[PDB]
Amino acid sequence: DHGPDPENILPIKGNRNLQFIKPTITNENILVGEYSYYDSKRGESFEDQVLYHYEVIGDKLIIGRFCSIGPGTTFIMNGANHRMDGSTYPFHLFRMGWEKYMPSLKDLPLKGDIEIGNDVWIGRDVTIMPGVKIGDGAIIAAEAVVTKNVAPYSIVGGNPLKFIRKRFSDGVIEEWLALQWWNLDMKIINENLPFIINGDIEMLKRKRKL
Amino acid sequence: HGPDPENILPIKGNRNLQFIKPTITNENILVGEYSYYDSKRGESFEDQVLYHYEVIGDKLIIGRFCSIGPGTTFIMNGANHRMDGSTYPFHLFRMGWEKYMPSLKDLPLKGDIEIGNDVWIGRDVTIMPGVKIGDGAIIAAEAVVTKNVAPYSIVGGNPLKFIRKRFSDGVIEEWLALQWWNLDMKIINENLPFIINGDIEMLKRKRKLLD
Amino acid sequence: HGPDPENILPIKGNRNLQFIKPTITNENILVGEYSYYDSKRGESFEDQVLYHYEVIGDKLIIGRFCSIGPGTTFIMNGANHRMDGSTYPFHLFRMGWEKYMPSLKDLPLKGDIEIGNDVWIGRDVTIMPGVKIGDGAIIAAEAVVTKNVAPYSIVGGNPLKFIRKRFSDGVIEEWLALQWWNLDMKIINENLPFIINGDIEMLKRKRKLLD
Ligand SMILES: CC(=O)SCCNC(=O)CCNC(=O)[C@H](O)C(C)(C)COP(=O)(O)OP(=O)(O)OC[C@H]1O[C@@H](n2cnc3c(N)ncnc32)[C@H](O)[C@@H]1OP(=O)(O)O
Ligand SMILES: CC(=O)SCCNC(=O)CCNC(=O)[C@H](O)C(C)(C)COP(=O)(O)OP(=O)(O)OC[C@H]1O[C@@H](n2cnc3c(N)ncnc32)[C@H](O)[C@@H]1OP(=O)(O)O
Ligand SMILES: CC(=O)SCCNC(=O)CCNC(=O)[C@H](O)C(C)(C)COP(=O)(O)OP(=O)(O)OC[C@H]1O[C@@H](n2cnc3c(N)ncnc32)[C@H](O)[C@@H]1OP(=O)(O)O
Ligand SMILES: [Cl-]
Ligand SMILES: [Cl-]
Ligand code: NA
Repeated sequence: DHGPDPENILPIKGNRNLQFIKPTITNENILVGEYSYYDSKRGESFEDQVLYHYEVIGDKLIIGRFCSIGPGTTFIMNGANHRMDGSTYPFHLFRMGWEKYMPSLKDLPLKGDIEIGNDVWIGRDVTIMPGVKIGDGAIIAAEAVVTKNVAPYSIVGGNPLKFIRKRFSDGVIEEWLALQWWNLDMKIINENLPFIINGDIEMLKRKRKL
Repeated sequence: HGPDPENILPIKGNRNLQFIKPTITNENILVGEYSYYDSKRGESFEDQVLYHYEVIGDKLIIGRFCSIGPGTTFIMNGANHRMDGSTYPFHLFRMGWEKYMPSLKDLPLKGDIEIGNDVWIGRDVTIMPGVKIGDGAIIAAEAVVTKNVAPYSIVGGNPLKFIRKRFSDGVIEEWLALQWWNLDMKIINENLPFIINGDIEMLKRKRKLLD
Repeated sequence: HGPDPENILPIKGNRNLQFIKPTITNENILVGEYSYYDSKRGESFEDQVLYHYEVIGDKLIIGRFCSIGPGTTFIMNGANHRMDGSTYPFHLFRMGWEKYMPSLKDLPLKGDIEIGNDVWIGRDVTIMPGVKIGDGAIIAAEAVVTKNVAPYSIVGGNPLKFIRKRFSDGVIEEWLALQWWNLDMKIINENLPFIINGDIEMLKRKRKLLD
């Protein structure tokens, strides 16, 4: 039964910055898998990096397992976008008679949920824009502004987002996607950790036989 | 009808969102009514204006009904070093080096930052010296504005990239001719439904011009 | 004449601008005289050097007379994860996982960060591992330096883009042959007017004189 307790908020002794995300969550519509961590700058909670997240819009932030999320990473949800049909000025916010110009959901340029897969490495000070989907095993370069979807096992960076490269061949990627090591039982993961780390996919497929 | 533009904190229970105009204390900054800054921590809009020096005499001008996102910063002309030879600012250190004080003519001055009306500036935008941003423009979050921005266009990136024009050229000229932001508030209130949904055709009719 | 390069705070009223070299307490950080960091709040230059681990042994090297803007950060080689398989750093959590501590040969190490002399680094610049920046370069504000920078060039953006060369190739070669930053301070002072106003012809005649 090796490995840390995923219910541990601070799984590293002496370290007051790095947090397992899941057991810190208190707000709704934030769904984060076990072992995924946030390496905070100064002890701030992961939740406070999630911005413009309003119940009435009801968009969700979804993050898988074994993700590495760097310090200062922020998640921009759908509340951040104004109506763009005419004036972008949010008259309704100021009330005093203007509250009747409250936008309907259909009026807003909603983009849907932010969905981050498993085993994703997000660099320092990354900004994630509304509705973005990030595939399994992707790597987001430091200081990136993720303005569009990211394919699984690809490396991207920049502002706006640029494609850097695929981590592996298309065939190897499909093998990792078929395997889904993150969904294996922890006992199986533990026994297979050397191959998960060194990327020996062919070996994992053999252990795959049972 | 509508809020008081002289009220610093026009949203009940909100201590971050400020009407900018009544917070201005400095010369060489002009901001139009109803334009607001949604601060991160309650910092003032003036705290976001950097390298702005009286001796340089550059100005920051912002129109009416602008939306300015958290952490937006305005870089004025004091930020640039002399570039004819070494960029090192010897004069700062005195002890004999003060006689190398630069002339304003020796500096790469870019002029005023001028932002139009009904402009929406995203979170954490950086605006570089001498930039002009036209009416109705939209600046994407985290953008670094390094060149002028055409009216009613959307832009973003570092360096700044053109994303798209919001409307057709003909429509844009209609908005620029209309200038609803300069109308009396009584007339604005009457036309708010169309100002908001962009029914420029109704707005034209409602104006009742010498057609 | 000029300030004492051992003075941490060489400007009288100023609590933010620090000469870097005398503040350095760490190993593997080598910074030349007169190079300064104009801090945001008051932090130290070393606070801006991140993921710098003795076990990696990489070095941050900065020449003389560099101007480093506020919020500039230096990302050392400790910031990169192993990329052969999962990027997840199991070893950090121990409880049995300490066995999987990665070795140096399994890491994507990029080498030392090396910044030349007379380099101007703008506000809020990020410097990635293994980057080399040549003498006299200028790094635009908010840039993310993702690759090497030629001497006497201007670059900016995220990722980094080439803007332009500061001078003609012939002039750049003359500045590089000159290396004024390496001359004795008596000679520096004597030639400060020409170093500052970019009179490279004069500097060249002066150099030929005592060669
Ligand atoms: C959760 C945590 O604990 S996170 C911890 C904190 N650590 C970090 O933030 C570090 C994150 N790491 C990075 O950003 C790294 O630089 C990585 C992942 C991009 C390294 O990728 P590598 O493949 O090793 O980069 P490499 O140096 O080969 O560059 C690859 C290409 O992309 C370009 N590139 C590099 N960085 C960027 C970028 N940020 N944006 C766009 N392109 C970039 C390079 O120029 C190169 O292209 P070229 O060959 O055409 O020039
Ligand atoms: C004052 C206040 O209250 S501010 C409140 C805080 N809110 C904010 O900061 C949010 C501001 N909004 C944004 O930045 C949004 O992303 C907007 C305005 C750019 C949305 O633009 P949309 O028209 O919806 O564009 P959409 O998302 O479809 O993308 C359009 C293009 O822009 C590209 N794009 C998106 N973001 C950027 C960017 N930041 N830089 C460059 N290009 C971008 C997209 O890739 C797409 O290009 P493509 O079709 O070639 O891929
Ligand atoms: C240590 C200290 O004390 S630092 C103090 C803080 N000061 C700073 O941070 C300011 C540093 N200065 C800058 O960033 C300046 O904008 C400079 C040095 C890049 C300007 O260089 P310049 O040659 O003046 O000017 P210029 O303004 O002419 O622009 C030339 C090109 O650069 C482009 N450009 C400007 N900024 C950027 C940028 N940040 N990234 C990429 N391109 C840029 C411009 O668009 C233009 O390109 P184009 O011709 O393709 O349109
Ligand atoms: Cl300032
Ligand atoms: Cl001007
Ligand atoms: Na860019």
